[PDB]
Amino acid sequence: GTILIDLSPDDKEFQSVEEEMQSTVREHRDGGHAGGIFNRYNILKIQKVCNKKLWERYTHRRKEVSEENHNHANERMLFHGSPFVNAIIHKGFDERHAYIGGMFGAGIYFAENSSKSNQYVYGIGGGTGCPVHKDRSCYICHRQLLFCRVTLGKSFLQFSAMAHSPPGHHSVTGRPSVNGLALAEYVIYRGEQAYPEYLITYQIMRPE
Ligand SMILES: CC(C)c1ccc([C@@H]2NC(=O)c3cccnc3N2)cc1
Ligand SMILES: [Zn+2]
Repeated sequence: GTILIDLSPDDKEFQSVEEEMQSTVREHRDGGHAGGIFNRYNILKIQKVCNKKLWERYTHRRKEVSEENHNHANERMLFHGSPFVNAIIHKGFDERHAYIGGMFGAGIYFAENSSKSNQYVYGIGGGTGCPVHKDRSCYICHRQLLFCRVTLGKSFLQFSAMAHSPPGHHSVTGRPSVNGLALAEYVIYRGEQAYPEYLITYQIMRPE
């Protein structure tokens, strides 16, 4: 049921999404081990992901959450990188897309920082890198990220140095307490609380 619609680079929708992508690159404590060494991306394509059934599933859940949290779904747009991006855009998020050993338990992880999601495009810790060159810092192979609509509801705040939501909460907010320049990461425990709205195809760029 999924169809992908190409946005034109001249479209302001493309531009606002590219700007979120580029502006949220940061340095990582691994020096680029997992995701590569870059300060910016070459964006190749931005597609809108259209799936009626996955959208209605998302909105039905969003309304329930909102009703449990003073009419506030606490909806964000957040990045997600995963080797399962093609399954996600066709079938939706589910338990198979959870990070079982994640620091906030077994849920689905999202990032404010695009470069943080980029670390997971080829697997946990970057896996073995790009399929073609086995290079976690490949400047040639095309990567994909999702920019997702995510319902957080009442989010448990965990300051930081498929399972269930903590009782009374709809998600977890991992807030970096040590690196004051890292943005938050978020965990949801039901796939119905995220819709994979934009599929972004890109390359990381070698610093000049
Ligand atoms: C299911 C496995 C392979 C998996 C997929 C995706 C991630 C995940 N992707 C993110 O974009 C992300 C963002 C912030 C923190 N952790 C993340 N991991 C973790 C584990
Ligand atoms: Zn490659």
